[PDB]
Amino acid sequence: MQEHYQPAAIEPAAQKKWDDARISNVSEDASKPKYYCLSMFPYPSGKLHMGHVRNYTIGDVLSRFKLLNGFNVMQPMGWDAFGMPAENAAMKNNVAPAAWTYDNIEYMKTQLKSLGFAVDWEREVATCKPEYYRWEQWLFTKLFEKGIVYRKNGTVNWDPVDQTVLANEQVIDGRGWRSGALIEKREIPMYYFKITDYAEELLNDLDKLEHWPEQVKTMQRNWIGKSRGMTVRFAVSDDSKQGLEGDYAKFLQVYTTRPDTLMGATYVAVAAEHPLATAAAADKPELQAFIAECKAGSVAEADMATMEKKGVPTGRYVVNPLNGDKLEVWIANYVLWGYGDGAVMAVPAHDERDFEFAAKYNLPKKQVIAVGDNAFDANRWQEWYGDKENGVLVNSGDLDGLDFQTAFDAVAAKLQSQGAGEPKTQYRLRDWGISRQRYWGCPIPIVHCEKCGNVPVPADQLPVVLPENVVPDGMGSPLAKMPEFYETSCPCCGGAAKRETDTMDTFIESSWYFFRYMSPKFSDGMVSAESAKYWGAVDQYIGGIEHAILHLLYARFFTKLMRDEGLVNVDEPFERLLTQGMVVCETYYRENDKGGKDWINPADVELTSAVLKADGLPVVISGTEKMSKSKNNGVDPQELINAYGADTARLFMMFAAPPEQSLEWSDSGVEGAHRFLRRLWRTVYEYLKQGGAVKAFAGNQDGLSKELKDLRHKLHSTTAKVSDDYGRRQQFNTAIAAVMELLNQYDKTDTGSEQGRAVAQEVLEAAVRLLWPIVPHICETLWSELNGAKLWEAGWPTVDEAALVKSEIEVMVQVNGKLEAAALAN
Ligand SMILES: CC(C)C[C@H](N)C(=O)NS(=O)(=O)OC[C@H]1O[C@@H](CCn2nnc(-c3ccccc3)n2)[C@H](O)[C@@H]1O
Ligand SMILES: [Mg+2]
Ligand SMILES: [Zn+2]
Repeated sequence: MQEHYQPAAIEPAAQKKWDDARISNVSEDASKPKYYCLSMFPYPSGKLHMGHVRNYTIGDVLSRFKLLNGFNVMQPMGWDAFGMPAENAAMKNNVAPAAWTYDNIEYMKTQLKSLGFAVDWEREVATCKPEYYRWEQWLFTKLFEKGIVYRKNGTVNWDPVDQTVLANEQVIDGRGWRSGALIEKREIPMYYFKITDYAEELLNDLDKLEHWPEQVKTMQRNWIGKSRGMTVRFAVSDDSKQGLEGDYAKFLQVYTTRPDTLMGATYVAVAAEHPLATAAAADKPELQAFIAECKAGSVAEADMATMEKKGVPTGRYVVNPLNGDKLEVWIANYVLWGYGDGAVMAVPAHDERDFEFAAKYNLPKKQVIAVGDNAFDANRWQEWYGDKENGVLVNSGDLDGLDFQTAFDAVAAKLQSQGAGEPKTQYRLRDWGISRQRYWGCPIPIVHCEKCGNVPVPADQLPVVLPENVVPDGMGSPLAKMPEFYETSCPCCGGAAKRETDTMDTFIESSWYFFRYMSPKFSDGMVSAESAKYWGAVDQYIGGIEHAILHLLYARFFTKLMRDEGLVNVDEPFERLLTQGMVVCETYYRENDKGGKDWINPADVELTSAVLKADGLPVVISGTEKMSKSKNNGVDPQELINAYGADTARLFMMFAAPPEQSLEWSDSGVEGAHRFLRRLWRTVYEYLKQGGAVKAFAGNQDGLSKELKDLRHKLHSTTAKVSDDYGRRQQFNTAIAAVMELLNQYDKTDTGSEQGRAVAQEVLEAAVRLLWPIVPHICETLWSELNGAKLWEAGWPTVDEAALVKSEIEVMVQVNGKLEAAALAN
């Protein structure tokens, strides 16, 4: 055994040892209990980042821990390969997106393997291969004929200079983020998943996820946004019917979740596209300008509640069906056409948004709820204004004194008797638009025929292969300019036809890849019935918080779709969910000629102040934030691996912070991780240099010295703490510190005697197995010097209960014939 720890010597050897043994190449074996640990598969962007290493080390810690506990562990990895990055790099470098993608996949795969992740590489998938995306095309056609996928006109943001569609997030003050040109609102046909048909299922099944963080479930419930409210129809006043036709000339219909406050409505608001807005704006230019600005907006959903709420009066009036109050109709920008009736009522006294809106325009506020003897101030919002649990109605005629639920039913009774309303359930959830005007994506398996219509491609003809011999030029979507691709014959009548040229939302590939891992070479379905029955669902899912809403919802949606098709047997894809924190780093900048700042990468800086590691001039040390190319502060994990080895990288990330907490890059912290790995190496080397390995202590410890009994107690309490940290709390930093405390007590214990050597062997054999999930290379190597058995067959260390019992000293007491501090307690 070499005296000094050298990762480059031992890390490749241990990896070949694991690969030769095929410990991570698992099958559907009915003898061993299964464990499916999955980390969110990455985009092949080019090279691993520090967040990748943290995500996939966490998965490897939990996977190796369950492996040592005798589980049949599947930890698969693949490549979420489609998307815009390969298209931009194609436009920048004059390379095909597929070639750029497959080169990145190969390099990053090398990086993942060099980190020693226990991964079943025989189950690797790449979502840009026809062998993969043919099966989401298949599900597309199957759901298309059922109507779960449907085609409909929708509005997109067209950039006329970049000749491409932009999402709301890419529109800055009505202009494209890169082109700077005014974007145009265009109505084009697109395809949608009818996800609202599954809204109640997706909402209620969240209750089954006892091992999900409550914030993720709460974020999903809010996104679905189920409400049990009331449709209410306000009759249009006789003086306000000019320009209206149909039911819009008769009444204004609204949806409210607070029909108990209907007696407090002081005005109503309609969307810009509402017929009342159109009729009132017919001769009022300010209204036309207000309507035009609302239509031209591109507020993203994450920013919808933070935009300033503005409105204009219409001069039109409607009648409250309960009290007869005549309320003026306003056009408001927060009322969205397509949500409900595109019209709301406003109760400023008990809805905070209505309170600020009314305070802005000096609109009336009528208190109709009371909570105890609290004072109501019309000029200052108080939180109890919106209380639904502990309020009684006031100023509401015969509704006074009622609570929320009894007033709800009474108002429903009054409105239904008049025919002016009825209870109604609504959802904020919109249908899922999957059409993308992009090239590097899964082709939509639809053929357009002027005789047969939009026709799904038959199953025999799938996949619709995306041609990889393409270099996008930025003058529109390439597929739309490739007659060799879209010109085809109709599969129904054989006539002249054209393929769909839009590609799928790349969220689709990541909505079912966890099932494909179960049988990634199955050629007769999305996933084989045998593999799905065995692996069931994912036991542990690890990923970033940025996917807590859309990705998880889409994955749960696809799981229920595939279940209804009879392909899988589970209602939920992910049992346990672990969301790991971001990785932050210091930033460095230099002031600019033009009054700006030039951000410098940390690796090109040396501390002392701070100066460049190649030049000699000083730079400015700035704030710490998430590693990104924005402020040029991304630390390359490859340089960390090259400088210290994979175990140091894995150890630092697990020790620096709990997995959910933000991890700050620390040069001294990395050195501390490497120094501990050297200490662990020296501890084993020095132990073996003083007499070699012996049989580890086991059995009755009566007769052991007090010092060695205390070391066994610390040992088996460390094992219990570490097991509870890996399995239950999932806090790996405290598990490392516990092993460090065990090594500290070992260092202070004399283990020179025959029984001392036996206890020392027991300590080190457990310590290397307790740390094997975190730093497997050095633990695999150190274990082989201590014991001949295979580490993974020796299994996770067991807790000796007898090592935790303390020896009593039952003594008798007598005063005047019928430890001295214990008798003082007596
Ligand atoms: C399941 C699907 C939807 C996952 C999807 N393919 C994805 O997010 N793929 S991904 O590759 O973006 O991330 C995969 C997982 O790794 C963690 C950290 C990733 N990361 N850290 N830093 C960086 C980075 C920073 C600057 C520039 C470039 C990269 N990216 C994420 O939270 C995910 O859980
Ligand atoms: Mg359960
Ligand atoms: Zn046809």
